[PDB]
Amino acid sequence: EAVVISGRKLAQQIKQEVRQEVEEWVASGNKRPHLSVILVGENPASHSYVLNKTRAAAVVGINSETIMKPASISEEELLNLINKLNNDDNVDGLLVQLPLPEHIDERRICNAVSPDKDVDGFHVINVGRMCLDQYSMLPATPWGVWEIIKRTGIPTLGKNVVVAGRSKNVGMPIAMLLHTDGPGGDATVTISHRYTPKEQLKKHTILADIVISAAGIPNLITADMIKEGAAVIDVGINRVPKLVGDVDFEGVRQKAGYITPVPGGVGPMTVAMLMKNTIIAAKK
Amino acid sequence: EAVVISGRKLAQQIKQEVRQEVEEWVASGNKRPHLSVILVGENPASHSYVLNKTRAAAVVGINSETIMKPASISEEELLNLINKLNNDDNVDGLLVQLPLPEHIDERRICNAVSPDKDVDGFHVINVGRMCLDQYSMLPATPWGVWEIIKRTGIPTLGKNVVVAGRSKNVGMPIAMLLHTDPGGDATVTISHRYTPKEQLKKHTILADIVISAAGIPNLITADMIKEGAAVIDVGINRPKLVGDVDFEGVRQKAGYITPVPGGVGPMTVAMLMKNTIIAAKK
Ligand SMILES: Cc1cc(Nc2nc3c(c(=O)n(Cc4cc5c(Cl)cccc5[nH]4)c(=O)n3C)n2C)nc(CCC(=O)O)n1
Ligand SMILES: Cc1cc(Nc2nc3c(c(=O)n(Cc4cc5c(Cl)cccc5[nH]4)c(=O)n3C)n2C)nc(CCC(=O)O)n1
Ligand SMILES: Nc1ncnc(O)c1NC(=O)Nc1ccc(C(=O)N[C@@H](CCC(=O)O)C(=O)O)cc1
Ligand SMILES: Nc1ncnc(O)c1NC(=O)Nc1ccc(C(=O)N[C@@H](CCC(=O)O)C(=O)O)cc1
Repeated sequence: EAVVISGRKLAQQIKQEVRQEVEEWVASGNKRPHLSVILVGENPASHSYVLNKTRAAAVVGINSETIMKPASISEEELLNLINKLNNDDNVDGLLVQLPLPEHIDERRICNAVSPDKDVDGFHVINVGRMCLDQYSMLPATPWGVWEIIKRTGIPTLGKNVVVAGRSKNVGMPIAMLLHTDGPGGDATVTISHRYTPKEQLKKHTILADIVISAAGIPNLITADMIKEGAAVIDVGINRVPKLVGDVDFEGVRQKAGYITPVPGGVGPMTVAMLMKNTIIAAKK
Repeated sequence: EAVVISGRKLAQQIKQEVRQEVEEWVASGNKRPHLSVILVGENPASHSYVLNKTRAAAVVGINSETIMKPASISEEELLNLINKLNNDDNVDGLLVQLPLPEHIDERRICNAVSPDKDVDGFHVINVGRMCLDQYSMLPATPWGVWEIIKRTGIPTLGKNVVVAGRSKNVGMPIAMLLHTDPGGDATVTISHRYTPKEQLKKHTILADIVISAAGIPNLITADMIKEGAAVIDVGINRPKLVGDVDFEGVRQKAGYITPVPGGVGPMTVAMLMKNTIIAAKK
């Protein structure tokens, strides 16, 4: 039987460290960290995820505010709001929850957030810093995946990692961290493409010690794709009427040596790492 | 028998294209393009390589200088020289040859070159732009790998690509371009040097394209290649110079192959000429 990694437990431990770190930082006389989140429109997933983030902020000692704007906002008002928060010395972290309405250019918005406040690491400069090991702040979901691996003690050096991504924004940053020299796993990394044949993907997963699925299709990762003892980390978000990941949990539970559940796996880790990035931002 | 791709011939053709575009940009009454290359110290590979760059600038009509400085130069001195060239309206392209001496922070140096003059694409925002498909200027060697594949006509949509990386700086830009929606749309593997030949082989035999940038003689042999696959040799091994590939062994099985020397190396220099006309036109 596979070990089932509790994302909740690891996040809870990570959040406890941030509280300790935030409390000491305030005990030295500094301003309490503040995180601002801009939420546009009404994606139910987005509101749910943003509520998780501000809940986690309060219980770790980080002040927070969510600014909700209707979807009919223009790109110019969103830029004015971002520019205001960039200049607010009480605001340490600023993130924009994605996706944005189609009439707004996401890349323009993410590049308008000040790079010192970019707790998501979506600004072009922070993407470059991550590539070049200059960083201060790492994208929360890739860093969350890495902490699951590292804190569980799963070996990466020289190992075979496969990342099944829906987009390059998602699979490449995960791959980059595991490929980086030891954050960084010294691992061989395969990044499967969109619409890649499942059996073509299979010939890569069969070899993998660590399969990381972030494609958003149900049952992409079944037992006939895993060698025994392989760690399987589920990043998929799927509605099928309930939430599931990319892995057939009960099936792969037999074959695999490690498996993360959805919910309760990567999700809580994403939120927890965002807390780490916010204290980092408040410290400069 | 594997068809051998002459990187030299392909690169000389690209330089002819750059030349006409430079000579037309000048005929139209703009300043002739100027490339400045900063060389620190005495690494012989660095000098040979920079020689090939200024020789290519001459052929294609771009003015150029190599500014050679002793290895004892301080970081502050180098930054001051870079700042001067950044502000010199005659300079269009500016690169610092690497490696630099250990008392100079190479990341600080590359991030001090103006991003508009950064014809190597080593400035952090240019690296970020390349990741996010916002760029106008690709690093020369990965872009050269891509032109080879492209002008040869090797298909990449859905194919398996394996890059044998030596550092993250070398294999990952190559993988970035090949995995991207210049696109390429390929399943990409970047192997770390801590994965043995035995496990790397499990990946290379599935690969329609194998790109070796590991700097390890005879890393790629015919057993690791599936029949008909393209093999791009990026490696440099130094009394002769060879690439990572057993050229003779795998010319029997590959579908395409590039030689070392005369393969990726001339493409690197050619693509740098393209980045420099791009920079000159703002
Ligand atoms: C609705 C939505 C939006 C969304 N946007 C999104 N995810 C991102 C990014 C992003 O810019 N970067 C930085 C980066 C490094 C990087 C590198 Cl190193 C190479 C190449 C590209 C790179 N981008 C990321 O790492 N991630 C994870 N964006 C814009 N992601 C999801 C799915 C996962 C989730 O739920 O967050 N959903
Ligand atoms: C001694 C030496 C130094 C050296 N320096 C070196 N090569 C580099 C870089 C670099 O920053 N980038 C941009 C990049 C994109 C990028 C992405 Cl997208 C992801 C991750 C990292 C990334 N870096 C590169 O693409 N390359 C190829 N550097 C600093 N390169 C060689 C081999 C070249 C040769 O000898 O031909 N040798
Ligand atoms: N879109 C973005 N824009 C800007 N920056 C970002 O980081 C994102 N990305 C997210 O915010 N991604 C995210 C996804 C899921 C959770 C999460 O909490 N999942 C739970 C509950 C499941 C549910 O309620 O449906 C679980 O799996 O346990 C948290 C964050
Ligand atoms: N280090 C760097 N710092 C800053 N920007 C860079 O781009 C680099 N990287 C290079 O400059 N890499 C490079 C490697 C080989 C050649 C080359 O000309 N190879 C020839 C002859 C081989 C020989 O003469 O030894 C061939 O293979 O045929 C040219 C450039």
